[PDB]
Amino acid sequence: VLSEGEWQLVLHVWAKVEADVAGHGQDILIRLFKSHPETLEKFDRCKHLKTEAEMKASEDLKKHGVTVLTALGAILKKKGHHEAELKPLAQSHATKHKIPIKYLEFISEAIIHVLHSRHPGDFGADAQGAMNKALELFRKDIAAKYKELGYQG
Ligand code: HEM
Ligand SMILES: */C(=C/C(=O)O)C(=O)Nc1cc2cccnc2c2ncccc12
Ligand SMILES: O=C(O)/C=C\C(=O)Nc1cc2cccnc2c2ncccc12
Repeated sequence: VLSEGEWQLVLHVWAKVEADVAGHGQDILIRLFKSHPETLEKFDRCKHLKTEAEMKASEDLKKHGVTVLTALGAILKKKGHHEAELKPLAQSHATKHKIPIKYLEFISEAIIHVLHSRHPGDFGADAQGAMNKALELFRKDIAAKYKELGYQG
């Protein structure tokens, strides 16, 4: 459980993401793929890491980054009351895409990295810790739903 104050720190920095969801999404996915290139294998080959400029020019990558951050922002605004939003995400990510929790840890790391790089004034230790707790709760709850669907990843 997060405190109300911790939720507020989470949603305060999230409002900065909402000013430009696509740009944040691009930086987060580029960080993910550079730091953990194996995560490209969950998409069509082109399993090969392209240059940063090719990733920034990609209409498909920019769309993916907005798909992710739209869904995650709706989850964070529920302040832990997110069973109904996690249900369809667990369904697809466990049964169709097959995304292991360790890849959700990787993308959580990439989100925290970009938020710290772009908004340090809104992302000191207390806010970083609140965002860490919020993303740990997301991963814990999605993992329990994965198991309910028979996926142990
Ligand atoms: C914060 C974490 C994430 C969120 C909120 C998220 C959200 C979404 C949403 C909303 C969709 C579209 C609807 C659907 O298929 O469920 C989607 C599709 C997808 N996601 Fe995720 N995702 C996350 C993490 C990841 C990660 C880490 C990977 C891979 C390493 C991944 C792989 C996919 C794939 C392969 C698709 C299908 C894309 C396509 O067919 O074009 N997701 N995701
Ligand atoms: C590969 C690269 C290119 O520029 O031709 C390619 O099109 N394959 C591919 C990679 C990829 C990576 C991350 C997310 N989504 C994708 C793709 N999505 C749809 C079709 C192909 C994709
Ligand atoms: O565009 C597509 O049709 C498929 C994906 C893909 O990654 N192609 C590439 C394949 C490679 C193989 C070996 C080394 N480098 C690369 C490479 N380097 C940069 C950008 C793209 C690629």
